[PDB]
Amino acid sequence: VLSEGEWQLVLHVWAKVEADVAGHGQDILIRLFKSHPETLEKFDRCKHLKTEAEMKASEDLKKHGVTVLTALGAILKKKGHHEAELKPLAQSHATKHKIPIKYLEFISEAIIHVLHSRHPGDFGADAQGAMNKALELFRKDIAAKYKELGYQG
Ligand code: HEM
Ligand SMILES: */C(=C/C(=O)O)C(=O)Nc1cc2cccnc2c2ncccc12
Ligand SMILES: O=C(O)/C=C\C(=O)Nc1cc2cccnc2c2ncccc12
Repeated sequence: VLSEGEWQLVLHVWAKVEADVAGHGQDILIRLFKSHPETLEKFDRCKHLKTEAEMKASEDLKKHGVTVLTALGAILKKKGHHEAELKPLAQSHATKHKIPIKYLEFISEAIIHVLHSRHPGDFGADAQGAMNKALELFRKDIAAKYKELGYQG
């Protein structure tokens, strides 16, 4: 459980993401793929890491980054009351895409990295810790739903 104050720190920095969801999404996915290139294998080959400029020019990558951050922002605004939003995400990510929790840890790391790089004034230790707790709760709850669907990843 997060405190109300911790939720507020989470949603305060999230409002900065909402000013430009696509740009944040691009930086987060580029960080993910550079730091953990194996995560490209969950998409069509082109399993090969392209240059940063090719990733920034990609209409498909920019769309993916907005798909992710739209869904995650709706989850964070529920302040832990997110069973109904996690249900369809667990369904697809466990049964169709097959995304292991360790890849959700990787993308959580990439989100925290970009938020710290772009908004340090809104992302000191207390806010970083609140965002860490919020993303740990997301991963814990999605993992329990994965198991309910028979996926142990
Ligand atoms: C914060 C974490 C994430 C969120 C909120 C998220 C959200 C979404 C949403 C909303 C969709 C579209 C609807 C659907 O298929 O469920 C989607 C599709 C997808 N996601 Fe995720 N995702 C996350 C993490 C990841 C990660 C880490 C990977 C891979 C390493 C991944 C792989 C996919 C794939 C392969 C698709 C299908 C894309 C396509 O067919 O074009 N997701 N995701
Ligand atoms: C590969 C690269 C290119 O520029 O031709 C390619 O099109 N394959 C591919 C990679 C990829 C990576 C991350 C997310 N989504 C994708 C793709 N999505 C749809 C079709 C192909 C994709
Ligand atoms: O565009 C597509 O049709 C498929 C994906 C893909 O990654 N192609 C590439 C394949 C490679 C193989 C070996 C080394 N480098 C690369 C490479 N380097 C940069 C950008 C793209 C690629």
